[PDB]
Amino acid sequence: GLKAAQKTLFPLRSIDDVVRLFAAELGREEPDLVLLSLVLGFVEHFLAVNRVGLTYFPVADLSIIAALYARFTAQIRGAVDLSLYPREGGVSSRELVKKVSDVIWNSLSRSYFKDRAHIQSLFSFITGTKLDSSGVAFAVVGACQALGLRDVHLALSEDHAWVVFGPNGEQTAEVTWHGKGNEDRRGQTVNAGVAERSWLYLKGSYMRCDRKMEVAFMVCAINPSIDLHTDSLELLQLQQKLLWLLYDLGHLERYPMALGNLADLEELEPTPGRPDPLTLYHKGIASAKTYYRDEHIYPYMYLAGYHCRNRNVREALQAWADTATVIQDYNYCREDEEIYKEFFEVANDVIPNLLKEAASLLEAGSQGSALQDPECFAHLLRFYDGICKWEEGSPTPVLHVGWATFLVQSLGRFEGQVRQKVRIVSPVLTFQSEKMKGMKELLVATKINSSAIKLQLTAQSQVQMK
Ligand SMILES: CC1(C)CN=C(N2CCN(c3ncnc4sc(CCF)cc34)CC2)S1
Repeated sequence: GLKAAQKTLFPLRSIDDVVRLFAAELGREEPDLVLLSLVLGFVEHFLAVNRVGLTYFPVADLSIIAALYARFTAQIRGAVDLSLYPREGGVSSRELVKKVSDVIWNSLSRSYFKDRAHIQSLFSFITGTKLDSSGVAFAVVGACQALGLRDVHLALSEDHAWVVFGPNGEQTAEVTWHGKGNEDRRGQTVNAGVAERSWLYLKGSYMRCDRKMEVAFMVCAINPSIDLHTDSLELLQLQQKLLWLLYDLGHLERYPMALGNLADLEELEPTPGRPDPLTLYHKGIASAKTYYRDEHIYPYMYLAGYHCRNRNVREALQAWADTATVIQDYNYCREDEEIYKEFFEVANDVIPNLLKEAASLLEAGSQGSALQDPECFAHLLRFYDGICKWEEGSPTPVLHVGWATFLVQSLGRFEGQVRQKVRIVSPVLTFQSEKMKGMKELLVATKINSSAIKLQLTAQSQVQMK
């Protein structure tokens, strides 16, 4: 059921042809998510999954795409009886949305590896009957659009996806799974998640996509990996060009993570005449501040990673202290495990490796070393403060003695003469967490009291009896 106008660009013989397609779709009233996702999954399949016979670009003929498109729309139209779900006010009902979600779910293979690569697209759904977690939510939205339900939109946190719909787009519905081992709440609102101030629901500062942002999501979803070691240059270029297209049209304005993904791509392979990755990371951050009350964690993690890879130790630490400043006003809930892992890996692997190198470079005579900069020591402390504050009032603990060992080691990298220059007030720094407040005097002694530090960090009551 494609319109004659959407067919004129075919066949697609090149990356630039795919970009022309997207631009034409984006100039329309409602870009066609089904068409666009089919095309990306097709080309991703023949550039990443099976390159046999590849000479330049896998040609997307209209006969092939139209047949995929027809399989999808026939599956959805046939299995969803809209007449049974009357639409008041030109908005969808919860039962209708649940029904679409059930159709997608019931079409999927009984068993498969749910986080393999290349199972995100409608191509994967049709040819493979497999979708990853967010792919299911995207497919529900695509299905809703092809049934004419213009109110159904994709909602995205930093680690999960669902739908919004209904009067004013105010209703929420779960339509996919989260994580591994969690029992579904498909059909339900996200309101308990928002109420408990978990990271997973961003205190309600999650993204509510319009169609343009749904197009942005599928482009971010492009997966250019051929194996653990190798990426498709063709697909990295396609993703990059598509992201610039979206950028120029205003459509990454409210999409921090997309700005981050574009910055990562620019770092690897910069486009002449475009903003620096650093500028891009900073726009990502300014977008979170403007649209999502600065409640997103990844904007500052994207920045910190870049600074870490380029060994701007001071800037990396600042950025991570910034990520802790955001997290401190959340409660660590069951299901926030991915963010816990990111923080754990930063504190207990990434920072220690950076500081160990810095200590060698210092022994080798560096000037302006992070280890001689009290502002760097304050950032480190700010990072730990936000983590301790995050833990306060949470239903599950964050810190344990495994964290404390690395804390002691990280503090020890800074001489007392540097650590003593940080002014902790009730570089100047204020602690929000009771743990770090109680630590203040230990942090500036010449010799680090390691056991004391550990006690204060884990709030473990006692030392060894014997
Ligand atoms: C700083 C980082 C550790 C590096 N990559 C990160 N991400 C890779 C890109 N990601 C994303 N990028 C665009 N859109 C979305 S929507 C979503 C939740 C599941 F739907 C994730 C995600 C996940 C975040 S965060």
